[PDB]
Amino acid sequence: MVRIYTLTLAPSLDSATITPQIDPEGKLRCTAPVFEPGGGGINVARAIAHLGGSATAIFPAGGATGEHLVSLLADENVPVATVEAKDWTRQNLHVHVEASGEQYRFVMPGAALNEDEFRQLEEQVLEIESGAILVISGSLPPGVKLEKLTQLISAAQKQGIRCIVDSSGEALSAALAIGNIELVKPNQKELSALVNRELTQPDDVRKAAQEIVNSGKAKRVVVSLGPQGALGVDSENCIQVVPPPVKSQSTVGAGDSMVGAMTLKLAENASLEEMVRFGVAAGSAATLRLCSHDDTQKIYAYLSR
Amino acid sequence: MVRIYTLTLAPSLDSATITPQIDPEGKLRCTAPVFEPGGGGINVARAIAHLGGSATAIFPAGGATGEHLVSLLADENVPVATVEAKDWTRQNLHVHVEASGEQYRFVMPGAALNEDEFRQLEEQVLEIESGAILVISGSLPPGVKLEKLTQLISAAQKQGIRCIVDSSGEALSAALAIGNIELVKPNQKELSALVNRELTQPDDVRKAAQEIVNSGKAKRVVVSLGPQGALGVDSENCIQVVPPPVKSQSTVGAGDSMVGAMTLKLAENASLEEMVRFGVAAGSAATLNQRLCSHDDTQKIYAYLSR
Amino acid sequence: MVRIYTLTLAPSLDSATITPQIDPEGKLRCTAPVFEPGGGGINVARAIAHLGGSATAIFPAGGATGEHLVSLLADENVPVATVEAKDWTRQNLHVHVEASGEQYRFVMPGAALNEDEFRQLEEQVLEIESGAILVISGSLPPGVKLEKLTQLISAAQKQGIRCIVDSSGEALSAALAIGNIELVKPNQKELSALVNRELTQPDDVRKAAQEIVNSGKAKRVVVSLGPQGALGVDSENCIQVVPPPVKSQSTVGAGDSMVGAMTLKLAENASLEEMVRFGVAAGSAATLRLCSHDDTQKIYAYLSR
Amino acid sequence: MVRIYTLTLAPSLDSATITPQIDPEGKLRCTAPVFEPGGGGINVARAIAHLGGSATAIFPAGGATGEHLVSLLADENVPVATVEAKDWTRQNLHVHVEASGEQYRFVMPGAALNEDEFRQLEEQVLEIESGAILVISGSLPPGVKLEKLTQLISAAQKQGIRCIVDSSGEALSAALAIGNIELVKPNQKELSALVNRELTQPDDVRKAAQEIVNSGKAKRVVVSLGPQGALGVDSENCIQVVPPPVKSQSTVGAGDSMVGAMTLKLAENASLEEMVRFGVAAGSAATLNQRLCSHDDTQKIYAYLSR
Ligand SMILES: Nc1ncnc2c1ncn2[C@@H]1O[C@H](COP(=O)(O)OP(=O)(O)OP(=O)(O)O)[C@@H](O)[C@H]1O
Ligand SMILES: Nc1ncnc2c1ncn2[C@@H]1O[C@H](COP(=O)(O)OP(=O)(O)OP(=O)(O)O)[C@@H](O)[C@H]1O
Ligand SMILES: Nc1ncnc2c1ncn2[C@@H]1O[C@H](COP(=O)(O)OP(=O)(O)OP(=O)(O)O)[C@@H](O)[C@H]1O
Ligand SMILES: Nc1ncnc2c1ncn2[C@@H]1O[C@H](COP(=O)(O)OP(=O)(O)OP(=O)(O)O)[C@@H](O)[C@H]1O
Ligand SMILES: [Mg+2]
Ligand SMILES: [Mg+2]
Ligand SMILES: [Mg+2]
Ligand SMILES: [Mg+2]
Ligand SMILES: [Mg+2]
Ligand SMILES: [Mg+2]
Ligand SMILES: [Mg+2]
Ligand SMILES: [Mg+2]
Repeated sequence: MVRIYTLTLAPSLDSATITPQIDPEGKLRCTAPVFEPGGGGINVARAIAHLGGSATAIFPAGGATGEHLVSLLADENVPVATVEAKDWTRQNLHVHVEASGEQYRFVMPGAALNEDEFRQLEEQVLEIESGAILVISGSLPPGVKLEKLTQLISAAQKQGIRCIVDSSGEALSAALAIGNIELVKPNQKELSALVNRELTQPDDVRKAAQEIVNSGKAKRVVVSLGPQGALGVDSENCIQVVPPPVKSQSTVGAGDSMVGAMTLKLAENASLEEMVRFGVAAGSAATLRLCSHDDTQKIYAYLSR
Repeated sequence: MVRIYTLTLAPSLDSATITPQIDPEGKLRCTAPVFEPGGGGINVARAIAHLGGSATAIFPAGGATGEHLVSLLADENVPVATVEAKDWTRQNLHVHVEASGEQYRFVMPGAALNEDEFRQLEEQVLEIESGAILVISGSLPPGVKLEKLTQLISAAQKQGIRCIVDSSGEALSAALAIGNIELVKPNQKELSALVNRELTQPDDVRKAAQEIVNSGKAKRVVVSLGPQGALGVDSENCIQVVPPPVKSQSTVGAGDSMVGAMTLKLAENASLEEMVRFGVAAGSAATLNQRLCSHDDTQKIYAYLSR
Repeated sequence: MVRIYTLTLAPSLDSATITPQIDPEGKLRCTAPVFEPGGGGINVARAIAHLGGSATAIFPAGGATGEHLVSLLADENVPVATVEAKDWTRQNLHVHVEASGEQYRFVMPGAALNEDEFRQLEEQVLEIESGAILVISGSLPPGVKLEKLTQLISAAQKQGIRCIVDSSGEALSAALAIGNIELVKPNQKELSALVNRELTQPDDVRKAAQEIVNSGKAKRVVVSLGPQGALGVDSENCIQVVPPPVKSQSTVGAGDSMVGAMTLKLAENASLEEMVRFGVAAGSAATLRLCSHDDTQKIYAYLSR
Repeated sequence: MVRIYTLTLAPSLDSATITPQIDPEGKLRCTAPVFEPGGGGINVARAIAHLGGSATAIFPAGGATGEHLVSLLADENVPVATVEAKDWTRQNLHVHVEASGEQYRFVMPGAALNEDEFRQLEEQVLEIESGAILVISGSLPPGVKLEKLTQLISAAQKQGIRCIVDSSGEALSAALAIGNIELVKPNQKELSALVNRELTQPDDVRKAAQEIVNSGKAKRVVVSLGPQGALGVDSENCIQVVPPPVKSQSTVGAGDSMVGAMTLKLAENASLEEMVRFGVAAGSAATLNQRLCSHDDTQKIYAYLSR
């Protein structure tokens, strides 16, 4: 198996707090927050650790929040490589409401990155050995032009770095601009936005995914379909894998868990079918903070029936 | 093709209205109601009509609301057979909230049936010829014992009427009490209650469905799974059908549409696979717009599922 | 004291039901409804009965719902005079949500009235003896043109019937069109709509109310101000009465209770001050289905300190 | 006019953001935060500035967030006196929901203060000269004993600093423990808890307020009543002031504005009536827009109340 790294341009120190009620106008008294590592590539790395593998998380860190984010990851035994940033690591807020048992997630943009920090992030990435896998996951923070994302991925690819991309909107297009991307995991929304047309017909998602493979923009496209699972596309195969008929308790961390699972499968040179199954297994395991090894194992064995 | 009848012991004259915002305390000013046919078996009969089929809807009807329910179905070319009830046909409320674009459905019990009005309904049911299909769908209204429902199904079965059941709670249990139902469509919640245990493992739903078949309660169990489609089970077969990757705009009224589709397939003696696929096609067709499934959407999805 | 009658052009059989949760999309299973008399003039009459007086409620009734509405009022010992209508008496739905303890009120328009029923309603009103008081309260149902409301009030007034009006929007203007109205109780919204300008300045409400008295459109204008009470205006006096600093548990039935109280005071030829105080007392008592005699008494004694 | 100082043991760097809709489960995408000064005594000092007065805000500040809180107040010409804390200044979240136009405020505890950082804050407080006014407003942060707050008020009083208190829970009780507070502004909830009983009768709030005065805990009790205005109580007087019949757009941050107004009146030795009227004027001025009271709106309302 090859080495795995992730990149999170917009990391977060996520604070989880509780309040009895949610209602407008008044003050909602919240408990003192419990902190946790936030960000796409970061969660992908944590999911990989849950699933037994190892992934180095690359990201910018600033202020005492950044230091706290780095310290959480140390406690969870996830390797990191950071560049210090001027703007302090931002905080997303997850609020649990007692009276309903429900969660609310307020996701702000990440901290800003100036030209210089991005170049430091690029230097760190180009340190990755050839053949190794890099998962670029999450949104694009303020201060980064889309052309700079494209240049990073080209640069990485020019020296044998295998690139996996999970992102949104123009950031996704910027990633696929150069092409030869190893793996992309848009959900439905991200797919419709990337292709710029509504996906209203039964075969629309498949045709759109197949187009991306055929145009060479990506070697593999896995479209995640929430409860319906995921549809995966090669130059060779096309496959849909549906999760077990089991009730979902939350949505949090499904995408990143799936991406981590599929990354571990890609690194192991598994078949397209193995990869999507393991991805759906981990994605759905997370819906039962992320995916556990035993839950993923159970679901993967069932799909592998 | 055999004849198809549906039974709705608790029909409804539902009102669809629009209000700008939803919030407690204040008066929520609602637009003039737009009336629509309500009830399980009624909507199964409406879906069958849309799918180019035909089914006679048997239901009680009382008062000006009863008359408007009947007249609504007349305008839809849905054949009916009604019994006049003393208590007025009830009205559930469907509220569209402009601000969020959301819909709320407030579902109240059906009007009461006295024992005479029930007797007339069973009499209409027992006029159905042997070999024809009867779909019993929806909740049980006040004034009817559970035993009355079981006795009705036993009597109909005794004269060769093939029964399809869609219900919940204690009513679903009692429909399955004497067994030999042709087809039941529980969702995940209804299957769990029916079998009286948690379905949390990957293979539980399938096993729960098979258990109902092996016990003789039903020849066919199709567990509907919302966006995950459906898991259909036979004495010989088991198939899951997943709908196409198209997002849904609503959930009303997907269960009834599916049941309408599968009843039609049953009337055609189609294989289990075709029944379930056509079920998912119609159900998912109904989710495509915020009343039921249409012929063309269903055909489109079914052809995709059959490819 | 003179005799009191009310008129409700848009009556309602209100059904109150309970559900554990309120949420979009799914089916909200509601208990079998508990029915209660709905409509402005109807509630005004019930409030008058609670406060010891007697008021005859005039309204159209149709279908089994109308019959049920009539039967509820019989049980509460409120006199009625009905005309039978073709369109069945409509049902507004009040939903109590267990998980929050909150109420939601869905108010549809009343049943339609054709030309003929309205004339029957007019005939019933013109049967009222001269000098007696008629409270016209509530919204205008489908099938009634605003000119017909105006004609009814003129007709009533032409033969000594004392008219009190509580309504909304154009219906309110239609009422004041003829002028010499005994008493109007707009709230803030209704006042701003009646006068057609935003009431943004401190003295705006008073000036607007005073204008109506001075123009002769109404002998008395009481603007209700929710928790701030009510501001009442004569040709002579101008007075604001504020409720006791007591927490409010619900809003339901505040306006109608206030109007009933003030009607009883008007019938007793009380001063403007007595009238508004008793109105605020009953209005606020209701916020603690309507106003109780003891609660109103308590608050009225406090205001009368 | 004497000098005015405020104390905020739990200041905040609050972020105001906008999201289209609010609902559980999904990610609620929020716009880039817009930062604003948070904290009781800070906002009292900001309101005083708006009202054309001057007050020095004493508070702890840590990290880049602390620096931005300080810089925000600099841009507002609010004099400050800060103590550097180790733990970073916290951030509450204010969320504007476009769909409904509503605002949600998620209010978390202030950053911790160690005993040394508290010592420095008291040292800054005790540099205030006799006869000057100190407003202690807001919650108590972690790491501070209730006794530390009481000792601070006793020490300040001992050297002639006139103290105004706005707080809640156990902190408010302890501020009133040694008595002789110049002015406390509880709302209805805070008054009820403070006196530890239900205020349900018409005359209860007034009696509760008078009880606090007669006990010596405070010379002036002004109970704020939301839209009903305020009930101010003295050893000699009692006055309720109701705001004008103008609807409010927000409730943020009406309490602090009122306190700022009344502090200014106290510094002018105005009668109780003028203090309360000016209090309601500023408080209600702040409710006129969705940050605090403005000079012109306050003047307008006060002139109306004084007519
Ligand atoms: N409601 C659900 N029930 C069962 N499995 C689910 C459910 N939602 C997501 N999953 C599993 O997680 C995988 C990824 O989730 P999803 O399709 O929603 O991608 P995503 O939207 O990018 O996730 P995220 O919103 O966290 O970034 C799915 O393929 C599926 O296997
Ligand atoms: N969110 C969805 N996305 C795609 N298809 C759906 C969705 N929800 C329902 N369907 C289709 O409709 C069929 C029946 O719906 P469902 O599984 O929710 O049964 P149900 O709960 O009895 O419906 P109902 O609440 O109307 O009685 C499903 O099998 C599926 O084919
Ligand atoms: N929140 C409250 N707290 C104390 N008293 C209240 C409150 N709301 C209403 N009242 C009392 O009830 C009286 C009438 O209520 P209001 O001003 O809201 O008129 P309204 O809006 O026409 O009532 P409704 O919405 O029921 O038709 C007020 O003058 C006041 O005395
Ligand atoms: N809804 C309103 N309408 C008119 N004026 C208001 C309203 N709410 C508050 N005010 C004004 O602001 C003053 C203080 O507000 P309030 O009574 O709610 O105290 P508070 O609860 O401590 O405020 P805060 O929650 O900001 O600490 C009130 O006395 C009143 O003058
Ligand atoms: Mg408040
Ligand atoms: Mg999603
Ligand atoms: Mg994702
Ligand atoms: Mg169903
Ligand atoms: Mg359902
Ligand atoms: Mg109102
Ligand atoms: Mg009213
Ligand atoms: Mg306060």
